[PDB]
Amino acid sequence: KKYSIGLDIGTNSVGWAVITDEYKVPSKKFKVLGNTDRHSIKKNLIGALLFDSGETAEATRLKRTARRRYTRRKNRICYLQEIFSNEMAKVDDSFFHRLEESFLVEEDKKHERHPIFGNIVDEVAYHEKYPTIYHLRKKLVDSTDKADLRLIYLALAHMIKFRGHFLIEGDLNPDNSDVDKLFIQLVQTYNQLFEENPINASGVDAKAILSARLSKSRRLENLIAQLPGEKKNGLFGNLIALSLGLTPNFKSNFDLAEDAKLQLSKDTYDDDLDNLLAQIDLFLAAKNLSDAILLSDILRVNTEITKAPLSASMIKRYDEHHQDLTLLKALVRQQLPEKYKEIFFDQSKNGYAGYIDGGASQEEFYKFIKPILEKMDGTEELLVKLNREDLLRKQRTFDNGSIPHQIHLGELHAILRRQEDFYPFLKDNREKIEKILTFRIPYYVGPLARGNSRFAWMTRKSEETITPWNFEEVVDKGASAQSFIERMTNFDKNLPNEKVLPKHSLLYEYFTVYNELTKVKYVTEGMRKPAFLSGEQKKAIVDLLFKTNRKVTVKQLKEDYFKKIECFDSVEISGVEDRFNASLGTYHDLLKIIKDKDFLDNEENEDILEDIVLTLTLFEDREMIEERLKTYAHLFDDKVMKQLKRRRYTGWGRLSRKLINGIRDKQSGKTILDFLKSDGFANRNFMQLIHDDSLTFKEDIQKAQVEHIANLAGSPAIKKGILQTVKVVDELVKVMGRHKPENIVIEMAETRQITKHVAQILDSRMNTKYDENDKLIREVKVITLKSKLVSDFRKDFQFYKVREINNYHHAHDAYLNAVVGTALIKKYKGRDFATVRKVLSMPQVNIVKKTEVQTGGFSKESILPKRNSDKLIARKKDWDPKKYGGFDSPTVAYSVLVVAKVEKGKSKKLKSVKELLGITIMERSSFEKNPIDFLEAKGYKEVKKDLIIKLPKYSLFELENGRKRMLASAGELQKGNELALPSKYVNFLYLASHYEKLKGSPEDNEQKQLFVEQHKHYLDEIIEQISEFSKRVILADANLDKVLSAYNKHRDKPIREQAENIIHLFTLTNLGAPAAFKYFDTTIDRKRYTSTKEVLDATLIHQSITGLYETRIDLSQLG
RNA sequence: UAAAGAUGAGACGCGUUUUAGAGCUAGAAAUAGCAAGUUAAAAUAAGGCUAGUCCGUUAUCAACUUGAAAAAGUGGCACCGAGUCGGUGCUU
DNA sequence: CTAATCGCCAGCGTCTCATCTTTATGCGCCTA
DNA sequence: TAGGCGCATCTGGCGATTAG
Repeated sequence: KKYSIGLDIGTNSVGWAVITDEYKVPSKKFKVLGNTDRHSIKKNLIGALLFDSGETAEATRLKRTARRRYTRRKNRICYLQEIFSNEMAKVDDSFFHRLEESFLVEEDKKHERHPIFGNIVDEVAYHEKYPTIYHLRKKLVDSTDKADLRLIYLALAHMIKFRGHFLIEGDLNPDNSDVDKLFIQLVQTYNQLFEENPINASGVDAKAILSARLSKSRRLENLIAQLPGEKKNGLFGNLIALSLGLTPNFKSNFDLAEDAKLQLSKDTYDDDLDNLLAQIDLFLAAKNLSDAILLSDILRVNTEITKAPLSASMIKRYDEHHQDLTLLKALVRQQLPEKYKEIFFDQSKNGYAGYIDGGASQEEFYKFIKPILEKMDGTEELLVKLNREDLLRKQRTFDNGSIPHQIHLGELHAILRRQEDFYPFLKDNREKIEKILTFRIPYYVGPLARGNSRFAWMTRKSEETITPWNFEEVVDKGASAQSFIERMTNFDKNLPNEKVLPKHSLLYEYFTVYNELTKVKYVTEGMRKPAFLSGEQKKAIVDLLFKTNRKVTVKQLKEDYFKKIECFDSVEISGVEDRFNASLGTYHDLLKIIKDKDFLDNEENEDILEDIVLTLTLFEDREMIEERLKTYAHLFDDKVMKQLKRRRYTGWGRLSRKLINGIRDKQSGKTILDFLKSDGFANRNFMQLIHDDSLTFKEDIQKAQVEHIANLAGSPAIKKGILQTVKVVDELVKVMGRHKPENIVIEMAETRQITKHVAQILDSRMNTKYDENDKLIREVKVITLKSKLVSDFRKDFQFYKVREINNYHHAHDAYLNAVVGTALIKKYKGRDFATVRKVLSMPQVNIVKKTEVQTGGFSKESILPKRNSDKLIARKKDWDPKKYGGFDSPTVAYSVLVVAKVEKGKSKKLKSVKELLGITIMERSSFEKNPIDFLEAKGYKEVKKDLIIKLPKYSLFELENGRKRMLASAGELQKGNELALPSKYVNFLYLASHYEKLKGSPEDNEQKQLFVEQHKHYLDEIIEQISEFSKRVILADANLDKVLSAYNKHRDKPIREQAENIIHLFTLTNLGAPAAFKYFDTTIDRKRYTSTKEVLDATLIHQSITGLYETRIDLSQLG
């Protein structure tokens, strides 16, 4: 048949050959279908398939989580409104209506332009009293008097929208800033309780607090400098545990059980405090100090006369910026003229022009402003502020990101406690408002769907809508967490219907250690062949050794077993090594927590113990572990539960319950574990037992073992090439008669990657035969091959290639993969070389660009300012493009050809027209079901439905003199022709590019140097070839003469310095989008084909995925 | 073995757009001189219904047939030749 | 006057949690 | 003998411009 096929899968291109008759490229005759009277097309069987790269789901997941966050925030505001409505409907009119209707202009607005009150005098009075919301915040904290419901609503709404980073567990007191002056008190309390009175430096407390804050990695040296005398505990990390937190875990001075390794500020810190206090101070004020340092890091209030230090700090920022601005305004206008307009009265330049109503930022403003005040007198008073980057500060910036929800929590609680006397309506909802602050959906629950979504898994205990106040009542948290863990854990491959066991469970880990110890054998001095341990001595080992010491087999069970066999020592062991692998760590952990070993060794309650390990391996949070352990609280409450809940396990296994102890053999009545315990004189392991001869374990395995195989990870770009290659082979088998190919060769898209499993799909499809001994034979081979062979063959036999000329190189790589792969097989190098030279020279290579309907975002994301243009598209249907707009430049999906009548001019007499029209992504579905209505609504009339042709991206057109174009946009054309550059220029041009690098160490340097020196006329001949090809198919005469002028002048550096730049003229000639390029000093701008009108009267081509079957439509006949 | 990604789940801080923050003085304006600037509301793919505190940017893509559809179909041969596929003979 | 040319512009940084797969090691083994 | 299994160790859009 000589149907040896080949392939070269890639990220953006898949190549293919079809046969290797005489290990040569074949040629074959095909006919076409369509209006053209041609049928004698004799093609090659070589081709390449180019396509866009496959994108990952990371960006899509990011936008999905973003819109989920947005709608949850809107629902939080809606809950806020639901609480406030019953009194705001009586205190105000259309309040939330006018807050929702703030986008619209005064013509579209229905109530009032002013969003807060609805009056102008009250608005300006409110703004002059409070220039910033934080002034109102401080007023509602320190007022001690009743205020307006609208203002307190704005305060709570501000905190609910802008909430906090949610990273600190526990609580922080808002008034814990005077305790920052009690750091000396804390250290002196530690001194008086200690028995050496350690010394300290007074007045350095705040200085050392900011010094250690700046010295994040030099905190050791900072603590050594701040604490004199004894500093071993400070260098160990005790003082950093007091101030910053116990980031390390090393022991400083012990004194609390084994070591002081408890968490500083977390959910487990309170539980770990009981264990530290059991072996018992300084921690009580150390926690307050840890609050104080983080408070003073971000909230700088020197004297505590307020309970709202965030608002106090923002007021200080406002006052500093105002005072220093009115200093600079009076200084610059009196010292430096001719700049005042540029800094103060500009908008489109950096400085204070762009810092307020322009697009400039803080860094650009600082960089602009430094030379301005670097040269005047009375300076450096602001350069010192500039060096600390707190010059002319604004409040709402990036720096207020570390703001704690604990501070907003206690701050809102402070306002509610202050104001609850005056308003009894919202006193009763204080706890649920506080919940609305603190409500988060846990990460193990997921979206609150009903199974229609492909992402949610949560199980509802009760059927009701989910609110923050009924979350624990409606949602069953334990089953939801179990499903969350189980939906992403793999199944066991032997039987895919059951879940696998945890890595550190009793039965599982016991089977691992039993599988090792059954393989552990003993050798005799009499009989040379060692016999397996077996007997009841397998039982005797584990209870006497493994149930007593953690990791008994670390060069230690050896001497322990030698003492056991001290009279049996004529018989010696033949174990794997001195240190074994498995252990009874879970056994000994729960042993050291438990006080009863009888039931544990009784090996009967392992059903209970499996659930015991299951909860600790599955779940994380202490309370939600606790509720599941409450079933055994009838006996495990007092002396177990205090220590067992602190233990947690991490790790999942690969075997399952049903396989390991469910399936037993009827001839013996014993399961696999009992087979390992009492297998007889011959002990078979897991692999030997499951696939043993005359064993019924294989029949039950095959009973349950009998497009979805593509999910093999390896990025979501490679899978596109895999499926395209499968489709290409599937469609090629149809073309080449109906016979099955000889063999398949596939390329790299390490050998352990997705390619090995990708070959198996080709096996499963091609070697499809009867299971009984017909699929046992392999009619066809599928081969994957290492790239070093084809690269060395490339360097050996002079088939070089630069990637910048043409896309024929993809198909030639696929061809060379097939040739060398088949060449290794036929003899178990040849006469091929002249034939392969001929093959790579050939001008007809079936290059197709995969026509694809575009999907993705509708348009650009930036919201542009309003303008009098039709390019802008309304952001929402409610709004208007020219009024607000901002969304322009949409991405089209595909084009269509249409012929119809249309009216134009003042005559209103109708003319006929034939057009190409592009459809956008946003309107595609509207086109599909309403084409006849959609094009008539868009402007045509009396349209003929049967003449409409759909045209995706990269639709191919053919014009006069063999000129082809591809259509990417609606009306922008891309180059469709390829430069069939002969091999004489390529062989020269590679060696010219390699004039000084990799020209051949074994005296191959000199010959290749003189070859390109003596063939320098090839430079001129390539310029003529590019020129002739460009005048015929490219039509780039202006850029061509520009290039010719640059080529003629740049000849003083004529050896290979042309050649690297000559590679850049091929950027003009390649297929696809035109690209700008540089040629020596001159830079050549791209020329863009807008004239889509010429393809209306051209010939349209439809091509198969391999390109061998074509369909041509003559658009002149349709006109 | 640490990194490395690849998947889902829960949260922050900016940015943009429109709107609200009464501009004054002398001049026909031409404009000129002058105060002033730090904040807030709404939206954050149009939208879809199953009306969920859910879904909407990943992956799927030649025409001509029969299928409402999953799909199943669909168009001879060999030598001699190369400028983006031609010549000739067998052949039915 | 309506169609080619030229220059410019494209939404962003941090946290927390889980699973699985890979650069590279064996031990006990097995099927084709 | 290869292949598997269990456990660990940038390129289309758009406004301003020129111009055939």
